[PDB]
Amino acid sequence: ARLANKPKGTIKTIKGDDGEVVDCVDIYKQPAFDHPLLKNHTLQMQPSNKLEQPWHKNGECPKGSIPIRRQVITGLPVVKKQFPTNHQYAVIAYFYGNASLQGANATINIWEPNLKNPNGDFSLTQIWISAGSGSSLNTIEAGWQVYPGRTGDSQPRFFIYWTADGYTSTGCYDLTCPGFVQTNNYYAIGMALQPSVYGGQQYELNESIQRDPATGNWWLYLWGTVVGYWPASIYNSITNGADTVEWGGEIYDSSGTGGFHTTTQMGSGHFPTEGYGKASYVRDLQCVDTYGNVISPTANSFQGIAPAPNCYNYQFQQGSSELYLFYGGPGCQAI
Ligand SMILES: *[C@@H]1O[C@H](CO)[C@@H](O[C@@H]2O[C@H](CO)[C@@H](O)[C@H](O)[C@H]2NC(C)=O)[C@H](O)[C@H]1NC(C)=O
Ligand SMILES: *[C@@H]1O[C@H](CO[C@@H]2O[C@@H](C)[C@@H](O)[C@@H](O)[C@@H]2O)[C@@H](O)[C@H](O)[C@H]1NC(C)=O
Repeated sequence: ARLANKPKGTIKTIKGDDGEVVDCVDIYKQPAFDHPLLKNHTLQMQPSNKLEQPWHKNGECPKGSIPIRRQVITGLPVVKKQFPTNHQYAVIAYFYGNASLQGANATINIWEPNLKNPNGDFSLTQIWISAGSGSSLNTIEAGWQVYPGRTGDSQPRFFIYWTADGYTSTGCYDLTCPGFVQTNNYYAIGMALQPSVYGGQQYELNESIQRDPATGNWWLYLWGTVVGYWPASIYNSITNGADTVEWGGEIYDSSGTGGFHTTTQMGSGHFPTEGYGKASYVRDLQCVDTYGNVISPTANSFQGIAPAPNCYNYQFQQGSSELYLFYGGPGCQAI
């Protein structure tokens, strides 16, 4: 494992005790401003405990800068992002009739699923917010991922993603390409999250994505705090709202069994029927309509996507104040 070079505009570099490196980059020289479509530079400074990270022990970024995690170059290939082959899913999808949804929430249970082939596999849980299809598919993505080939280790790490052309030539993870504009001075994207304990303490990643009606910029909130936004100018299909929201798990099987014969885990590595504390969940399954109303779709309003149900699957758990989606599994033992 090697560290990438400092990005331009770095005013200070902070080294964490565990080997993490953070570059405090001038908020006006952050990668987003190198995007050809973001020549309209006007930085929307603001929309019209859980975010504190351990690296703060060794320093803070000065005012006017943002913390950017230093990329780790492992020498291993990072596979192309794919909409819900060696990818497997346990996902639910809410399909609106037109691209007018103004936001969506996801409160995702955090785990450290085990990978059978850690140098090539990944396991994630996220939200997908999208509009359009094929070459005009636009996405807004946030969740946690275990991907040693990309991140350098096996911890679940917060990530963002986007594309404006169905992953053909636009988009990337976190701030590794120009796109997402970060406004938050203390929260670095790409850092580890605390995993839940089987039969014990549960940890959650609350994320809320909201389109600003005045600018069209899509703001990201983590546990109610602003992180930054996906500018409307990098998109086409989703500039006025989204037509689809999906939630759930995904694995990538580098062993080539199509995700049908690997014990790489999704969620907690336990099937949904094990329930709270044992199987991973997604709650706050909510979206926002054009009038600003929060929609909480019922279980029968979603389409399920679970192509290897003997390995990874999902189950709704109803009867509580809100719908829970339990998802994931241990995978299927190799034959
Ligand atoms: C669920 O989504 C709603 C709608 O976006 C969120 O509510 C908004 O929260 C922002 C601040 O984060 C306020 O400016 C808006 O006025 C709120 N709107 C409404 C209708 O309440 C809500 O915070 C999200 N909840 C969770 C748990 O993520
Ligand atoms: C835009 O779409 C709105 C929502 O669509 C309806 O509800 C979703 C959940 C799907 O089941 C979809 O098939 C339904 O049609 C409509 O309420 C609204 O009228 C639409 N707006 C216009 C101008 O057509």
